[PDB]
Amino acid sequence: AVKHLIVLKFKDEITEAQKEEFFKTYVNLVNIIPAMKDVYWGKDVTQKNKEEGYTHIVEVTFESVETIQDFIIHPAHVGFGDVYRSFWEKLLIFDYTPRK
Amino acid sequence: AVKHLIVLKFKDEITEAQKEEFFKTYVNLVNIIPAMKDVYWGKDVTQKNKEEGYTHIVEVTFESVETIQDFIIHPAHVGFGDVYRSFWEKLLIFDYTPRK
Repeated sequence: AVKHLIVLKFKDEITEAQKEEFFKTYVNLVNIIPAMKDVYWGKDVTQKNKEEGYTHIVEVTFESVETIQDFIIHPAHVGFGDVYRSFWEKLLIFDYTPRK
Repeated sequence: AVKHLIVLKFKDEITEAQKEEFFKTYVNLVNIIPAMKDVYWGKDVTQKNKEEGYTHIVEVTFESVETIQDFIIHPAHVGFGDVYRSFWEKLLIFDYTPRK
């Protein structure tokens, strides 16, 4: 498996319904992009470094290196980013192969 | 289940043998915790985190937030920190319940 992980902070003006919209729309990409095997999001409860801002995590899982790239440049994923970038103040992106 | 997510940047001077030891030992560490369900680590291949610079991810699955908090002050985890904290330039920790 391979993973696409994002860590973000919303802009202060974003409403709670709009945060719900953000995650519901992202999660729904599994119904649009065949390459997506699983998707989860979460809100951090620990807040170890409040000064760093980040509050939420989204993790997407794929079968292989081939399918994740198909996801990255899918028009629906690109479109999501181009529109909903307006929602975040800070973003970290990771693409990687889980290992132990 | 709850995810314990670590995001880090190693100091520039840290060697590849040092990074190998770091992750081998952290995986050994979480395996002594009965509450641990899964662990993986990964190195980002995308490298779009700019000035932030985070390169590596560790994700541990635990039964509960309580088992995480106990884990954090367990002397083996405190000891891991004592020995290896000089390895990382930046580190973020998040704990969250995956949802869809």
